[PDB]
Amino acid sequence: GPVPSRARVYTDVNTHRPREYWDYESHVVEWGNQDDYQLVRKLGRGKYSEVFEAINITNNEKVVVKILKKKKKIKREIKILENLRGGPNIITLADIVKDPVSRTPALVFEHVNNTDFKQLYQTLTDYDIRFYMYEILKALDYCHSMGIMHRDVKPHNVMIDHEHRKLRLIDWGLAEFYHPGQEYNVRVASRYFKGPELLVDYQMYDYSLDMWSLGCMLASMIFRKEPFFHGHDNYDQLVRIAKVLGTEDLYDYIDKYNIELDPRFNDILGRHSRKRWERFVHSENQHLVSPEALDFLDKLLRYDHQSRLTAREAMEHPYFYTVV
Ligand SMILES: CC(=O)Nc1cc(Nc2cc(NC3CC3)n3ncc(C#N)c3n2)ccc1N(C)CCN(C)C
Ligand SMILES: [Cl-]
Ligand SMILES: [Cl-]
Repeated sequence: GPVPSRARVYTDVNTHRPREYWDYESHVVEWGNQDDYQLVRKLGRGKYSEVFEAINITNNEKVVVKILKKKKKIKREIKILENLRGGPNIITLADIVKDPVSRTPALVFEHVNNTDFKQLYQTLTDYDIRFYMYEILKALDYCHSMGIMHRDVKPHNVMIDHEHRKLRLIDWGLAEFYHPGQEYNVRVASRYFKGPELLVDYQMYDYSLDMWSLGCMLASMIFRKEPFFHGHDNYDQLVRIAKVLGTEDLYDYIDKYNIELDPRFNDILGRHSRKRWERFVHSENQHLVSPEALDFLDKLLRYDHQSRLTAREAMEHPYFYTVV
């Protein structure tokens, strides 16, 4: 059997809070008025939803409406969003509405004038990345301090209105309350941002999963390679990580937690030395790289979830000296 694990920070936030804080199934929703919103255009779609740009007709403000396609999953997202409302750089849930006849619910968010990261990330300066990384860290330390793991940290879930230097960590639909010893679903986050704990099916993970995901984002931004670890599937995703971090530290990790690796992994992982971060530094990205960026990245991208920086430790890193 695998060795148990608990978060080294905010372990019992949900334990010492009242039942109604984490017990989202008991939360009774007070519905807003659907007729306050006019849908303007489709912005996207997910597995469980469709997203639209809308207008709040009572004040002419732009909003984002997420129309939900499971009752338990709906209440979880709402409770997390309400718990986190007002938190630094956390998307604001402005309203919750429902078709009064069909009962189909929808969440109304504040609008962020985002620039697609495939266009934006190319124009960001060294200072810009440090600033935005510090802003994501504020949201992560906040949600973690409130006993919540985001579990889907990636650039598409980070809205940036660059003109206003405004950042919001969005789509808390995969977010979950942390309870020490709980066995969580490893089928979370986007492939490229999945922590090794998920890829090896280690279910007793915690907030430190978000720090890996953030590490993947930092690497993609300072090295101008999006995504940084580009696997063709979940198995190959771990191979991509092993080709950078090396197999020795991977097998030490599996060994430490007594993880039984899938038979598929053995032959495909092979043997790879740990690469120096400097290897990924080239003429075009060098202006975004510094010894502090590499030391910071190196402390985020650790196989052992218990050895990655916490969001508060990350905010203290010298990489953010000019920002703070
Ligand atoms: C709303 C949400 O939770 N997810 C979401 C938002 C978008 N897109 C946008 C776009 C904008 N602004 C730009 C048009 C200018 N903004 N501004 C604020 C918010 C919020 N919240 C927002 N969302 C697209 C797909 C999705 N999901 C459902 C896809 C799948 N998930 C699992 C990743
Ligand atoms: Cl979705
Ligand atoms: Cl943290």
